[PDB]
Amino acid sequence: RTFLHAADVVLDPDTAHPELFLSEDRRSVRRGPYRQRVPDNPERFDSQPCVLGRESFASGKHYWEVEVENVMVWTVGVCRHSVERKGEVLLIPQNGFWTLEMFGNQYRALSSPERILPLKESLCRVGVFLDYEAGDVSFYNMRDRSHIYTCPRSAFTVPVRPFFRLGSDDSPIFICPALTGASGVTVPEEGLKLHR
Amino acid sequence: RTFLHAADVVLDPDTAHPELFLSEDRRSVRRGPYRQRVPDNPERFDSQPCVLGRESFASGKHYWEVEVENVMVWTVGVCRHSVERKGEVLLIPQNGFWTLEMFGNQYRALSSPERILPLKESLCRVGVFLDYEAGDVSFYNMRDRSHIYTCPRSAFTVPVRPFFRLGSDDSPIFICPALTGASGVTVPEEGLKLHR
Repeated sequence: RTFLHAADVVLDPDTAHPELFLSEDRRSVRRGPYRQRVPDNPERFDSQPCVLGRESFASGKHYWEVEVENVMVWTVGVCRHSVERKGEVLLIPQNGFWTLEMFGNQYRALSSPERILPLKESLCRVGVFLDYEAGDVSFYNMRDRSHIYTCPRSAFTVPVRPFFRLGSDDSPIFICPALTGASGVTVPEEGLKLHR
Repeated sequence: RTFLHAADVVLDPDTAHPELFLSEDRRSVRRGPYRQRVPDNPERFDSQPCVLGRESFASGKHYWEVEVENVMVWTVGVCRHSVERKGEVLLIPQNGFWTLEMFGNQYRALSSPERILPLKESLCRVGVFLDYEAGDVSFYNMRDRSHIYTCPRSAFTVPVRPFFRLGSDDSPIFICPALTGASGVTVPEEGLKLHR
């Protein structure tokens, strides 16, 4: 009904700019040392170093969490599933992108230089919040679950997807899997202790 | 279903032991210096300093996060709606309690001295995860989202509720509200910034 979903987000290799290298579990990405031999399929970002989450939301409330520790240049947010991928695209609401980025050591709303977020501190884990019907894309510091930014209310119209950009060469972006408990694992007599 | 519910947990004042002091919003609680004049009612813990979440779960996957910073004696987890409220009840699976506790500077699963969890760090934010159909009650350290413990799988049989015990009169426990983005707040055309 009106439940918040803690979404499980896996990256889509068919959308990934060729400089982006996906982990084997597809839950993390790093900008690697060249341009992989990947087809220029129409869902692939060919210029902007971007990748989408595979999952798409068409209603209700969803959030997921992104680890960005030791990444200089990154973008997180939501996009229309059908946004333009090809050429020097503007990552702004008008083209169906709702984003937070780190650029020149600052936090910037809607990939804009006229929107600095004067955060007192460094973000390690970012929460990306979507209320589909409310037109709401919001961002959180998951250190203390403090609000960072809500994008201007937009009607989404079509399904939306998790959006990512990795500018820097420096460290991976990790998408935090949704908690699963012991799902699919043996729980012995004393319980399952410190699973990894 | 298949999706993880980020539950919004508010404490039920009718369950709360008389030495428990709830916040106005009922989203935090402390053990106070005296017994409050609260109606007797069958739902009230009368001997153990416990309180339940208002909402019960009969199906699906749910989780919520609890802040226990500077709380020396605490229990979090899940219990059957119908657990014994009156008298000294052992907080064990047999009596419908699935818990993690801090006790004598030690972490113990199932309120048992034979279930000591050898953690390297002091817990501050604890995730409580429920998979009703799987019989799964799991605990997470929400600093790094790392697994602490899954109880031996149990047939819940009846609806279950968030369970809390607060033994020490030092610090409140806080139940982290579900993220809501800009719900009930005007988003300016500039978008909403560091909401507090």
